[PDB]
Amino acid sequence: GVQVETISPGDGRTFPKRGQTCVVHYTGMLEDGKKFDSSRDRNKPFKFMLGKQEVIRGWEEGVAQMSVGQRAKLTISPDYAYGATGHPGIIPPHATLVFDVELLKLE
Ligand SMILES: CO[C@H]1C[C@@H]2CC[C@@H](C)[C@@](O)(O2)C(=O)C(=O)N2CCCC[C@H]2C(=O)O[C@H]([C@H](C)C[C@@H]2CC[C@@H](O)[C@H](OC)C2)CC(=O)[C@H](C)/C=C(\C)[C@@H](OC)[C@@H](OC)C(=O)[C@H](C)C[C@H](C)/C=C/C=C/C=C/1C
Repeated sequence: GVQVETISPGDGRTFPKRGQTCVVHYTGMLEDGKKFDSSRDRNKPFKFMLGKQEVIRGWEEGVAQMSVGQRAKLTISPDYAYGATGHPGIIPPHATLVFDVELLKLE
């Protein structure tokens, strides 16, 4: 599944709804391993639409329980991430992923 652990609290009131654009900064890391991606390094936030199957299941259910301004550690099991096949050349089979996610704004 997905485990959400708060780093910094949000407003505890403004949660994304299905169909909204979430604007986030993230850092992705293989559990007890190597960092693979970060939007912070690129000085440019990532945007996606909740409920439109644009991101892995762990992100869909993880970000949905976050309020605006919240920063949280998301721990995602393989079946909620890339599963048995992984992501070719980057993510191995059966990888547990950890993400540092901050919810910047909704659009
Ligand atoms: C160069 O950076 C790209 C993302 C990279 C790609 C490799 C990943 C290991 C890496 O590092 O992020 C991650 O950190 C990662 O795991 N992410 C990105 C952050 C959100 C969560 C997750 C994810 O779901 O990635 C995904 C991941 C690589 C998608 C996999 C695609 C193949 C499926 O079988 C997988 O099943 C488990 C999910 C990519 C995106 O977040 C991306 C916005 C969506 C894409 C490419 C597709 O949606 C599934 C696409 O399909 C036509 C769209 O609808 C898309 C919104 C259309 C526009 C034109 C494309 C935008 C492309 C954006 C791509 C990026 C920002």
